[PDB]
Amino acid sequence: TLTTISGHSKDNLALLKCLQGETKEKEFEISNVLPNHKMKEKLFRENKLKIDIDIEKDIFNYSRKNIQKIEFMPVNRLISQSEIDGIIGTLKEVLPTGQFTSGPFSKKLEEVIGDYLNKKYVIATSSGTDALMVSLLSIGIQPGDEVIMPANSFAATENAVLAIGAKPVFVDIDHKSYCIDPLKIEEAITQKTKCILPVHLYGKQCDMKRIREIADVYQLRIIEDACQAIGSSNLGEYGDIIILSFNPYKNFGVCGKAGAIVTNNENLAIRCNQYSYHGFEVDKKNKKVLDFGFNSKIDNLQAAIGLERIKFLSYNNLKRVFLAQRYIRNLKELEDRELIKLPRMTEDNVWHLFPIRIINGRRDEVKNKLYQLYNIETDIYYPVLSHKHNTKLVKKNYMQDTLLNTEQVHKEILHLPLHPNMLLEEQNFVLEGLINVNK
Amino acid sequence: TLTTISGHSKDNLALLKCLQGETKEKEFEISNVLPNHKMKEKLFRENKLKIDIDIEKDIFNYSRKNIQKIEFMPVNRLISQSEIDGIIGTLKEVLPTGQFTSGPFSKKLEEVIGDYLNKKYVIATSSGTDALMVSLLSIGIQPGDEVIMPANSFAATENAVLAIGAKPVFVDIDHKSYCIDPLKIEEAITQKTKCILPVHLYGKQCDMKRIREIADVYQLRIIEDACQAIGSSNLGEYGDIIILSFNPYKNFGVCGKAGAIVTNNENLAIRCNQYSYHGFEVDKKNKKVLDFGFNSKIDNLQAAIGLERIKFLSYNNLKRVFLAQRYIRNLKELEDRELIKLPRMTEDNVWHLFPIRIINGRRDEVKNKLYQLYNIETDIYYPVLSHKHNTKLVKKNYMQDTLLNTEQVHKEILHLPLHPNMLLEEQNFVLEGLINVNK
Amino acid sequence: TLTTISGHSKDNLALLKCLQGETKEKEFEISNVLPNHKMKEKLFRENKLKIDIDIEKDIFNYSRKNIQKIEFMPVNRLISQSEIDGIIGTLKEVLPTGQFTSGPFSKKLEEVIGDYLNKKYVIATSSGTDALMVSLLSIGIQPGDEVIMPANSFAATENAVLAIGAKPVFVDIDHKSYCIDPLKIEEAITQKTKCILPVHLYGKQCDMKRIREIADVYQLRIIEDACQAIGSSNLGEYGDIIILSFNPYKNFGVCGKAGAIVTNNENLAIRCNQYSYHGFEVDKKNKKVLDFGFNSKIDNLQAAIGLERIKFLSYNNLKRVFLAQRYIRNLKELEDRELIKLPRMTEDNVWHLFPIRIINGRRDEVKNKLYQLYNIETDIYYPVLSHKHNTKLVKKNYMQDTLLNTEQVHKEILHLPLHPNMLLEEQNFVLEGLINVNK
Amino acid sequence: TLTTISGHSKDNLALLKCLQGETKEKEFEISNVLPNHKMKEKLFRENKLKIDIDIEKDIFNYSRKNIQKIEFMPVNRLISQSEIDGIIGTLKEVLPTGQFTSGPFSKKLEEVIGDYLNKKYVIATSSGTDALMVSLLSIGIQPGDEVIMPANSFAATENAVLAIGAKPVFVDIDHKSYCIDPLKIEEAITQKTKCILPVHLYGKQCDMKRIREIADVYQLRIIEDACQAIGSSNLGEYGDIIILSFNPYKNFGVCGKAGAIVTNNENLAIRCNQYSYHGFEVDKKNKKVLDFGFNSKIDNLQAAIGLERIKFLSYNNLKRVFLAQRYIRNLKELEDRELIKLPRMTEDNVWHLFPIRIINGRRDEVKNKLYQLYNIETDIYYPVLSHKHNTKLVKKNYMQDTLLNTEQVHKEILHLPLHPNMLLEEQNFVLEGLINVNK
Ligand code: NA
Ligand code: NA
Repeated sequence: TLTTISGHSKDNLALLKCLQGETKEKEFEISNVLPNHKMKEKLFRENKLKIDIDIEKDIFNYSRKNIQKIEFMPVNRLISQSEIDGIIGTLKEVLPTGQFTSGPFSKKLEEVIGDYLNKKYVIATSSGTDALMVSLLSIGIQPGDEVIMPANSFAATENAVLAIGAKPVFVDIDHKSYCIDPLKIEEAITQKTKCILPVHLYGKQCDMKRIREIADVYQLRIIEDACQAIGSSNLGEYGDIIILSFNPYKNFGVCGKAGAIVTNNENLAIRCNQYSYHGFEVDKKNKKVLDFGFNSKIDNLQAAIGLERIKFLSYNNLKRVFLAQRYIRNLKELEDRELIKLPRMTEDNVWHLFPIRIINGRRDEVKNKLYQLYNIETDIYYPVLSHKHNTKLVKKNYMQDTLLNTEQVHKEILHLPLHPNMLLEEQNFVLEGLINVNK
Repeated sequence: TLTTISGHSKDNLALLKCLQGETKEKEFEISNVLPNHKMKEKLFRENKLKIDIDIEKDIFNYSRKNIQKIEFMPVNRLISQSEIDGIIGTLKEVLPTGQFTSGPFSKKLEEVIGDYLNKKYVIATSSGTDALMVSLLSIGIQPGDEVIMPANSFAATENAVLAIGAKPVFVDIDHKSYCIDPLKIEEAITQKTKCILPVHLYGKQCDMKRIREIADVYQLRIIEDACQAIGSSNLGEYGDIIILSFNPYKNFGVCGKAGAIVTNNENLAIRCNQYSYHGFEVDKKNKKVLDFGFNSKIDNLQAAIGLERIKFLSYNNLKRVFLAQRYIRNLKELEDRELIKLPRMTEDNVWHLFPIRIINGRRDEVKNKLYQLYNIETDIYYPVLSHKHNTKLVKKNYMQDTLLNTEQVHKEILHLPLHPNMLLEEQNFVLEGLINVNK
Repeated sequence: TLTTISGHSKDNLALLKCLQGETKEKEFEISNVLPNHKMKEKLFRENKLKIDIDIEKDIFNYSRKNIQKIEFMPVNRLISQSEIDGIIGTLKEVLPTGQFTSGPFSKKLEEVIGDYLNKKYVIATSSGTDALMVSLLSIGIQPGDEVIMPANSFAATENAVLAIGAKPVFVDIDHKSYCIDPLKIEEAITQKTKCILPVHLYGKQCDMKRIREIADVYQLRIIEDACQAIGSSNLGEYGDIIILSFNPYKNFGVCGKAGAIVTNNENLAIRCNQYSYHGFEVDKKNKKVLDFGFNSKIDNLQAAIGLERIKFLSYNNLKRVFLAQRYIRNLKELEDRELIKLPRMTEDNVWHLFPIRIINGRRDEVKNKLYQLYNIETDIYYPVLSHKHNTKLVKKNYMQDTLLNTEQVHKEILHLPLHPNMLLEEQNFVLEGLINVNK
Repeated sequence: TLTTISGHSKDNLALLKCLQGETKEKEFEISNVLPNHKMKEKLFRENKLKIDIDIEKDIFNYSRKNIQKIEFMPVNRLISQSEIDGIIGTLKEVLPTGQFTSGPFSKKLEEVIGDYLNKKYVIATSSGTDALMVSLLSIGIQPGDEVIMPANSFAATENAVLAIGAKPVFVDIDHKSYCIDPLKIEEAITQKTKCILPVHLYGKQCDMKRIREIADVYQLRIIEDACQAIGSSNLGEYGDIIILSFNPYKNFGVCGKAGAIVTNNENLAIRCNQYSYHGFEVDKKNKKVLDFGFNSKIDNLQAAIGLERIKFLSYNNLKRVFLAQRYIRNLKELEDRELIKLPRMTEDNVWHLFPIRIINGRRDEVKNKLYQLYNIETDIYYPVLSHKHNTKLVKKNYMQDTLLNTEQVHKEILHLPLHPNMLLEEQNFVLEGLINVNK
């Protein structure tokens, strides 16, 4: 059997299983798409998998290095010297053009992302938050319309809804994946509902087939917040619009803010292009066709940087899967002792963040002791749920919201350090602290 | 008998008069602020003006070059190799830090801008449009509130008002400067008016003392759109908040989108800082104190680029005043012949754009003939007035607006190419075409 | 008229004349060949010459830098940071291939050189000395055969002849160009003559049309030592084989030793290929068809370095012409006073070295005072003529040789610093010292 | 008891026996010379052998890989990522010096090689072939002088002799080591013999004590071709000059061509230094003292590369000895059955190539079936004996040469893949094929 590695999550899992010998005798080709550039250089030779790959020594550079502390996300570790060298090279080409607003690198990155997501239209934006705002306007959202969404996403998700005067309507999450529960969506639909905004939180996809079945009964649009899920196989199959972020701390990021709007719907894509640049007709600066818009296209310079950094995406995603598997397998004893709950390995997760649940009310004690006793930073993405801020909006509108699963899980969740440039010695340091703090 | 060059417009005009021998009674030193870096390196030795400065040869590299065509604003010419070299140098320091959202270059640029503007609080933003939307929300603008503004600015000014649900209320311009007529503001004030939004159009400052006098009577805020007016002496004396743009084609730009909010009002500055990053408390990510916010702070990488490019601001602004003076003196016969009206030299103008008026209905013919017969691109900033776009909004709310001076000037205005790295031979080519087309 | 810049000496002179206004309105495009890469980036935009080029400021970075001493050839100055960044980039590609003997970059550099010289066959070698030795064997030179050559070249030229047991026969140079005098060649031909070996010394071509007329009458081969003359227009038109060197201090260099054999003659090219690699049949390692051979192909790694460095060749050669013209024009007074003789500007010279003659016996005093009094290094390429070394060979075989012009010129020649990364401030320091030492 | 590992072959065998538990009573330390760098880092801590060393897992990364095919010497497998990283690091320091001919890394590598060989003088050259040619000229070889050598070496050995006009005189090999038979040398000496040129073929040393006894009686020089034997204990004890190659596919290589001349004889070292650079006096460029010379010193850039790569030499030599022992032990059945002859383990062999003899005429059958049926490449180093090439020289001078044991062994020899970064799974695949083809 010969498989072409596409650079998405499903084929990364198949490749990992082959590298670890959990596989039938299988052979691999690599697709020559830009998100596979680093993987092809590092792991392939003459379009075949290198025979002498050792994951720990060659991909993770394991050398028994001594580790004394762990930070959750040291941002200097998220960019490699290889990426820097390439970024300097492409900046030497972009800077003399003087093209610093739109330009040819913006168009090229839109084509690359369209090819990678298998979608016809891409509008590269100045942020994922801006992409969401523009996408909501493009489907016709007016002030007062309702948008069904979960209450456990980053603030940007609700903020894009609120900034255009729409109303978040919060629905509880499921019991297995941190994602909006499809079985609770229909009961929140009102005559003001215009959109369902699922979030593919932590890099895991929501159950989109069920959500689309509901949307189609009520003639609702679906805008997917995929800002943490780049690379996830079949992303967007059922969505009207998919939102990406290329923030520098995402699985793929530029060196500043950026994002994208992805869709097969030409009418929505046109309206997104118009709203993302002042309401002007496409390529007609200063001539409005829509009533207003924003200044929200990507910078050409960041698109050039993105075309260099995206070369590392499938390889960095593979490294993330390996780290996730290694946490799951080495922490299983704590789950058998009913002290924690672990995520499961699935083919869609791109492992932007690695959640566990500490049950029996011990999450705060374990988090605090990991730091104070073991010098391990962990974090809680995110520390306050949407309906629990001390804002006038919440106090006037969301005081009767009860989201029982969301609120219970929020007492238990903890995120462990997971970023592709981590050393396995560093993950071992986290693993030993987690074991010791739970003896 | 000594002037210290501050880097602003008044001292640039005084220096140019010295460099041309119009005065010889004065001696110059230059202050060590970052916007003066290039001017000090190029024109001074040991804080004394070089004795052998030839403006044409030393500042404009005049060489009797043979010109064939003129583009209005070729963006490759707006950045110099010295700028590029410095940008590459600073990015080699920034990139290994991985600090691509907030960072220390953001804070340094805020400090440099605050000193240059003599204002206490600076919030560097992701664009001038975002700065304006945030500043309007900071003074409490709610949906339906009215904002008095001219109808001849770039669309961003009205769009920021519309994006947050407020209502532009257009007032006519004066007879002398393209700026809002203070004598027409009071009669547009209603119970719904919350803000006057004057625009310092083309680089020229509005009559802010009179506008403040009206605002105080009616307890209105003033937010100043200064996106074209960086470097203008005494900018912001009377406004609550001043908005800057560092778009790459402004008199000072970065290499992508950026801007700033400038104020002396700590309460406004705090709200602006909160709205510019998701409504979170300052230095407390994930904890909202405002109902929503944007993702609208400057990128640290662009702030780094800004601290390199701003070194050229006073010097490039001096080159602009020299070019503007040259147009005025060499087109005077066309105005003496009542064919055109020229701008006057004033100490506040930074000459972002150079407007003339072609009277007796000839503007279109002159523009077209300059391009077709002389290969000279001129342009009209901006081609459609705010109350004249063919949008649903205009058809619903603005059909009965009549702005007599704005509409008459709009039939006459034409902008001539003016950018600091233009050659004097290029300006001579424009001059010859304008004279020849008016014979 | 439109001219395509080919990257060779004639077009560089035409481009320089245009840049300096010594020609018509002339327009240029640039051939997209590798040796033009840097010129195209630095001087062209949209395949047309940039309008805003100032030679002194943009090409030479003139800034009135203070200079305190001059070295003749500081080797750290012969390689730019831009070249280094590119070399690191291509090394990251070549190193993991493991291909360090012949390989694809060797082949590609042969193709680039073949295109640039307009010759059918190129064998890239481990040095120019090795290229000459192989080429002499390929034409059938046996021990005791004679090779007619000048006596004023680098020792490599004669050494290649001697290393294969052949006999240099020295002929005097002309009175104008430091090159072998065609009118003295015929009288040196004997029954043992097998080759005429003219040297294009200092970057200037010999009179090859006349040398070919003689060679054809006597059915002799011509091998041209062009190791200093890369880029010279029409190089090799009349020669059977042309030898190149890519030593790091040539006008185009790699980062180590390398050279090339260039020819249109397939028989000679095949034998060169075989002699350059152990006498093996082409592509048949370990299978000899010639009696012996050498290990004299280029390293694949150096060929990859060459493909990066050659991008700078036409631009560096243009800088050399400008420096040469500037010496000629600024030292004219000293020739008028009959103190020195200067080279003339010609379309073939690529100005590897810049010779003057100091007459009336003053050369040693001028050289010694330029260093000890003015801190200027000059050099004499080369200090000993071939028939004047203190070796057994000279004592046995060359004691009766009298080369009147070679010997007289050798008492007068002096080479002035000339290399393309020189500052004009540095050349001005040389010019002032030469003027002052000759008052 | 305690052994300090010197980095040579004897100590590697001793260490290997300890790692396998064929010795128990021995403690090891390791010397701090550069060729031990990687072994010390990988196998020692605080200058004591690591306690937990598993040869298969820790040194060969054994992981039950499924093998599909074997190439004899895939050049991409001969350099490691660690080497590449170190090479890029050192070239970032060398490149800005612009020192690409002579320079300080050449001198440092000469020092390192002198210490490793226990010899006083080292001239690092551009290749092993050039080292041999220069060494032959340094001992006074004249055209027509005779050099006794075997007929089964790489063609470079004979070619160096032929290139300077000298005459190879072939002598048969022994019956046990593939080396020149000392008992056949004396009968080949004539009045014209000046040198014995033994070859340490495949990494095995010749019987040098006996050859020196003969050379002294007959007043001959010995130049040892040790181009395949770096690291062999006691190499060159009896030779006048020892020749090394650092070709990239040798046990130690650079990334291009290089080699060395090694001697204790100062007069010979001086003459080698002069001949290697144009015949010039040492450190007096352009002044010849010998009649001619070559352009044959090492490149400073390749010396820098060699100082990085030589760090791996003792460790890579240790892996080779383990592979060779594994072939000997696992193929012994085929030798017991009188199908093949195997090499024997000896303390001097560095196992550059791994020879077996397939007897009863079956060598070609075994080689062809291993490739066609099992996808295993084997090779024959070398396919044509010196006196059998179809050249004019062989037909003129060597048609009556009969070398009975060389010719018989040539019909039986086959080399098995053996390189230090091969997988043990790959060796097992070769083992299984060779056993299966000999059923
Ligand atoms: Na210029
Ligand atoms: Na002849």
